[PDB]
Amino acid sequence: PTVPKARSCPFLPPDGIADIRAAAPVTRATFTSGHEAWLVTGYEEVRALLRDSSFSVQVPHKPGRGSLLWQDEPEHTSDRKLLAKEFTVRRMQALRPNIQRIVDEHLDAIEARGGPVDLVKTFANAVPSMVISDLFGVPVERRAEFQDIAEAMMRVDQDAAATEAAGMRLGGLLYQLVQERRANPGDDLISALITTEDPDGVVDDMFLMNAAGTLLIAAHDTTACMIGLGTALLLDSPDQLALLREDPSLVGNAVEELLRYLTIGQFGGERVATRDVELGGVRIAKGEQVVAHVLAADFDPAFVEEPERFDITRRPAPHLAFGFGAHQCIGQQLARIELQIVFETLFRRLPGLRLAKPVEELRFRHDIVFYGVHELPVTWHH
Ligand code: HEM
Ligand SMILES: c1ccc(-c2cnc[nH]2)cc1
Repeated sequence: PTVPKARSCPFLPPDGIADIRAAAPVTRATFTSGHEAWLVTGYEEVRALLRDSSFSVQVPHKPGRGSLLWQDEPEHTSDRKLLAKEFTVRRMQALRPNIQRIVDEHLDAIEARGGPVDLVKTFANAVPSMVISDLFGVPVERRAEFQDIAEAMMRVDQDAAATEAAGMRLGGLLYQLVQERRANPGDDLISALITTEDPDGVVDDMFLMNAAGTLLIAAHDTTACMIGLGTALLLDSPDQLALLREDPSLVGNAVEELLRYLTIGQFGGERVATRDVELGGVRIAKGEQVVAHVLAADFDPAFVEEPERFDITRRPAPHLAFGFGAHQCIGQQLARIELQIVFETLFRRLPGLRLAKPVEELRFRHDIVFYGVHELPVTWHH
């Protein structure tokens, strides 16, 4: 029975998913090219699945060390403990000033051209990426290079040839970068990894490259998607945009509801048992595959009321946009501070911000290859 993918509203979960979940939060279904796993759609259930260490992870449709996202234990746990040791709350909080300066520079450029602009190119894709460039200690004069190579590999309208080329060049640049930090260390996170406590000498150029490239895809893709879709969604919900413009102290809460309303987690691991297990009272044989649908769980009417209303005033609750358990996003705190600053500054600084074109004209894609809006033409009052 094939999982509903089709959207009659581009901001909302696929129409079928609600009926499936109400029937069977845990249930058999047929996938992409599938093949044919357990679909988990309930909030309690997706939470009990991600939480249970007797499932292991697999790339969704190969690692390796320091990339975390698809590593099994024991090395996911030790690799994560290594990275987490320099990639910390303080290093993340410490980045606020950078994040405001980068967001101001990009709004500065946009005010210079005047509108309309495409917010996706000129801002949503460029900020996350430049914040990673700072985190990696990329100097001012190497920044254009770093944007271009990162943007290039992220670009999705090209033959397999050119895509693979642009990735290989990213790999190559990050290798070059790890070596420059070996030669001339500073404060960035790559320097601090090179000196981390490492008894089994696990942190080698390859571990740094895997970990740096994971951080950077997380920013350049997921965070970028989340700024373009959420802007789009807010510029298409006047009641909410009004609350936000009267009372910007609601930004942090609007950021939390944007994450619950839009997060799909296409990238987050198929689980597999390990051994037998009951989830939601349903018997999962070891090693059948399990797909956690976090969008569905975040729209489970047992988790929040009227889950399809987009309401920036909801009480805080723990949504699952950042996963849960062993693999829960180790960057959620940088994502929450970037999003907070991005949205507070964009709406203050571009009064009247609105779509340039009516909303049925935007083009979306909703898969693993790509998730969000291809361009976001906006204008505002000059
Ligand atoms: C921005 C919106 C983001 C969302 C919605 C998000 C979501 C997630 C999710 C749902 C997971 C777990 C996937 C799974 O369990 O199967 C995850 C993992 C991870 N995220 Fe993010 N993330 C975001 C931003 C970031 C940022 C900014 C970073 C770092 C710069 C980041 C770094 C990572 C890494 C390294 C993992 C794997 C961690 C592990 O497996 O232990 N994420 N992210
Ligand atoms: C590949 C690597 C990382 C990610 C990601 C992590 N957190 C958000 N996105 C997505 C794809």
